[PDB]
Amino acid sequence: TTQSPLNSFYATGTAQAVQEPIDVESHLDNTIA
Amino acid sequence: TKAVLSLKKPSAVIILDNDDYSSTNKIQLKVEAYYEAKEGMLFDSLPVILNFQVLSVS
Amino acid sequence: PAAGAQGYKDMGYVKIINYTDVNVVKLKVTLANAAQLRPYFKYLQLVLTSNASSTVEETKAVLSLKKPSAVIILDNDDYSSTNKIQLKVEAYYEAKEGMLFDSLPVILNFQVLSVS
Amino acid sequence: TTQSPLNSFYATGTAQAVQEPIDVESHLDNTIAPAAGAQGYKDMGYVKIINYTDVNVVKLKVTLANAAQLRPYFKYLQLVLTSNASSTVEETKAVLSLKKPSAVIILDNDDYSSTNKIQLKVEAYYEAKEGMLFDSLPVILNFQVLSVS
Ligand SMILES: *[C@@H]1O[C@H](CO)[C@@H](O)[C@H](O)[C@H]1NC(C)=O
Ligand SMILES: *[C@@H]1O[C@H](CO)[C@@H](O)[C@H](O)[C@H]1NC(C)=O
Ligand SMILES: [Ca+2]
Ligand SMILES: [Ca+2]
Ligand SMILES: [Ca+2]
Ligand SMILES: [Ca+2]
Ligand SMILES: [Ca+2]
Ligand SMILES: [Ca+2]
Repeated sequence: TTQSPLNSFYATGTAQAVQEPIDVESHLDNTIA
Repeated sequence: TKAVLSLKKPSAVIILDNDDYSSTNKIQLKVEAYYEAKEGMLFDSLPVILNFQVLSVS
Repeated sequence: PAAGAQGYKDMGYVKIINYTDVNVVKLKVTLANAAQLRPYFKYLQLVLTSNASSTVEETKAVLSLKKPSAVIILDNDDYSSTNKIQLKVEAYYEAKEGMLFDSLPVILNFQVLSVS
Repeated sequence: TTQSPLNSFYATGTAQAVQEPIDVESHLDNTIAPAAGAQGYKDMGYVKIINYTDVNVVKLKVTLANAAQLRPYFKYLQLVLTSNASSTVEETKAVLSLKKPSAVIILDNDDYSSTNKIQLKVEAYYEAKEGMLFDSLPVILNFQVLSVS
């Protein structure tokens, strides 16, 4: 004679974010002379 | 489509009937997600958990 | 993990043995030393899944430092090989910033509420 | 006739953390050696950063420790730091000076090439004081970790 609560069910996922939106690189190779 | 869950209204109630029980023994439900991430927040290994509870069976 | 890192780890499994004229067991699982572990962690979550039946894998409870106790049900489907339950533990954690330590135990307790 | 409480069951695990998130090694082996009062252009070297278990993103603060000592010897002095460890992504992260000695930089998944180290060279621009002669003067940089994940 056991009474159960009937709520022992689960499901699991994951998420992440490990980088910045943009990357910037420079090529200014001229001199104001 | 049976229910839509969100961070403001996390709970919903659905009904499964004779039409859903194909192969007479199982239900298949996929999950669809829409999201927008916070600005400038970096993280990893964060779990998302869903719970099920039976209210009535017949 | 390293100090202040966010991680993902598994621990092991626990065996349960059931005896004569027993069919259904109701159990309560809690974290015995949650108070001691508070200064060392921002958060720590444990996931318990029943696997002993190769056809039915089920997660039964999730434990945390804020809600350390849970109640689970084991029934005819779980008792594969008719004599034992296998439950592995899944851990998610984030360590405190700049805290160093070693040889710290984690303790779990079991109590029977009803058997039939 | 014995009554049992039915709670004599236990299971035990362990945990530990015995190292700091990062390790830093220096290879600054060049000398700023101009004439007195000259305006110049020089490079210095590079610095290595090592990242350890379960570390993905590091937030750092870099400052000039002995800026006050260097003031009487220079009219201005600027340091340029660039991340290069990824052969595809070269990025300048911060510029340090005697008036604004501190800066905050971010290192992410793209920077961690070879999965284990960061390479940062130092670029210097300077103008020496007029008629000042000296030798054996050190330049010191300091690192502090603000957050790791
Ligand atoms: C343990 O429970 C199972 C499943 O209900 C049952 O078949 C088995 O007989 C029980 N074991 C013993 C030793 O009675
Ligand atoms: C260092 O960080 C990189 C990039 O996020 C990661 O791939 C690597 O596993 C980390 N190193 C260690 C030893 O955990
Ligand atoms: Ca942290
Ligand atoms: Ca991590
Ligand atoms: Ca070290
Ligand atoms: Ca001059
Ligand atoms: Ca010149
Ligand atoms: Ca980047």
